[PDB]
Amino acid sequence: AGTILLDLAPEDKEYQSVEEEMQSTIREHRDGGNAGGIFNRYNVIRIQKVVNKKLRERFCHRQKEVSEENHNHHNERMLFHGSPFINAIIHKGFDERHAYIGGMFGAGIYFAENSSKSNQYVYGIGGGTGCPTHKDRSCYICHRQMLFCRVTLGKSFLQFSTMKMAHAPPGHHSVIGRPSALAYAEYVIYRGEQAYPEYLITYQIMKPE
Ligand SMILES: Cn1cc(-c2ccc(-c3nc4c(CO)cccc4c(=O)[nH]3)cc2)cn1
Ligand SMILES: [Zn+2]
Repeated sequence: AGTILLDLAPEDKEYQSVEEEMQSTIREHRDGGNAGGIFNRYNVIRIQKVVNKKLRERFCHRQKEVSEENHNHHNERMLFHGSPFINAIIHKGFDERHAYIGGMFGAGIYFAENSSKSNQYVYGIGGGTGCPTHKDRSCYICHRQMLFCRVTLGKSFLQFSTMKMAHAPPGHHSVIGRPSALAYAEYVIYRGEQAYPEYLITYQIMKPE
């Protein structure tokens, strides 16, 4: 339950890399920016490493189970995640019982390779009502947050179109929605312990001008 957030220095290459994955994976979205807001760059305020003994225990236990079940290859990937429930994720860990039901691959926990895709879910599905303060889906004042996660993919099952499932197919540990049709790739897990909220990114979207 006890989380420790260690601040990474802007001069540390651990921090520089995380910002590089965030900034370099920004892509033009089909909604014209309705959910995330109009922007071309981020203003990264703080990058923190999330430390929780039990969450790391749950994840490492599962990683071992997935590894054994997939020829000793857990197939981990660092993907982004945006959710209005960041606080509960860093303290209580991801919970499949809070799976995005409305998803194209059903009730799973969704991650993106593109940071801009996760930014549309920072304030809820389709950006919700936006920032709690100024009710703006495009707010440039409020500090937003998202996670850059360690995700245990195991044997991924590739899909190209909407296929609703509750759990990953037999013999598989995850679903990947590939851009064929799809705008950007989306990664889906059906178990909370197959993701660890490694990095906590406090940032702002930048008003172009
Ligand atoms: C119960 N509840 C679940 C939610 C919530 C929270 C987060 C997401 C979510 N979805 C993503 C999708 C889905 O297309 C693709 C790619 C990335 C993401 C992502 O970072 N977060 C979805 C839903 C709200 N309330
Ligand atoms: Zn605001």
